[PDB]
Amino acid sequence: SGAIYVGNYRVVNRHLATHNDWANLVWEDSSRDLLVSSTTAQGCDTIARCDCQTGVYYCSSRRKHYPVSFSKPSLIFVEASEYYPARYQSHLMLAVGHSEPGDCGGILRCQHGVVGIVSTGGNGLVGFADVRDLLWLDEE
Ligand SMILES: Cn1nc(C(=O)NCCc2cocn2)c2ccccc2c1=O
Ligand SMILES: [Zn+2]
Repeated sequence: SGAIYVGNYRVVNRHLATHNDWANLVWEDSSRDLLVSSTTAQGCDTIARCDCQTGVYYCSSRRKHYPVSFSKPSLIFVEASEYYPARYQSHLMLAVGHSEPGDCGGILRCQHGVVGIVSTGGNGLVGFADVRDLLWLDEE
């Protein structure tokens, strides 16, 4: 699990969104595994606006924060899971590292702020849904 809180927005994995998140929906994209909902309280996170390829992510199945190199966001084939059939997932960044399904929501960050959240895994690679192109998260 995990979320990003920026301004009056909550960013979560689409597959883990709650009924309140759907009732207060702002934007969602199934092909990205992302959902943003509105909040009453202001958040404290900053979204990175950069093209960094190194940062650190939180891995709950290890209780550890790992420094990693990751690929730029791309369209990649992802095998079927408990939440989606096999399909192409867009805006997905990959790194060599450990992850398990319950690690989804773990934040990847660079020196500029939040890069994305854990979304996929397999083949010894952890995939992260990019949020740096969602410029509207910084305003209203
Ligand atoms: C972070 N992580 N997640 C998943 C997963 O089930 N993601 C659900 C969301 C999803 C996106 O595209 C397909 N399913 C997974 C699946 C098998 C093996 C490892 C992992 C893993 O490390
Ligand atoms: Zn950066």
